[PDB]
Amino acid sequence: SLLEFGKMILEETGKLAIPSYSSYGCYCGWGGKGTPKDATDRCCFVHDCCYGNLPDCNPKSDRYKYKRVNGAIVCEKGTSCENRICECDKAAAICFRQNLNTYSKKYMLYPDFLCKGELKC
Ligand SMILES: O=C(O)Cc1c[nH]c2ccccc12
Repeated sequence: SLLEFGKMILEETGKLAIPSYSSYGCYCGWGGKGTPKDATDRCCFVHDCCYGNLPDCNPKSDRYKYKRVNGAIVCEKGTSCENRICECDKAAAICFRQNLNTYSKKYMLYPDFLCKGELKC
């Protein structure tokens, strides 16, 4: 679920999902179009594609379980949708962590009209 993803993001990065990743660039927090602005935005692009891979799942609301084995996120077994959603979220959270070094506040609340053109998953 969105709230669990948000908790995972905070755990990984020390930033609050809202507002740090809820309106960032072209793909974080609402997705759509455009060339992703930076590596963090590319995490969101891929995450959006990942959810797009699951047309008959409900990633915003369906809850999954995960644990930590040392630092590492381990998605625990639920329904197939839950497992797949968890893997999407885990990847995005890791990606955000890997790209924290280039995160830029100037991309928070990024205006939609600067995001143009379809980029295929
Ligand atoms: O529902 C959405 O697509 C947007 C959304 C609402 N609150 C959020 C918190 C963190 C990340 C995305 C969202």
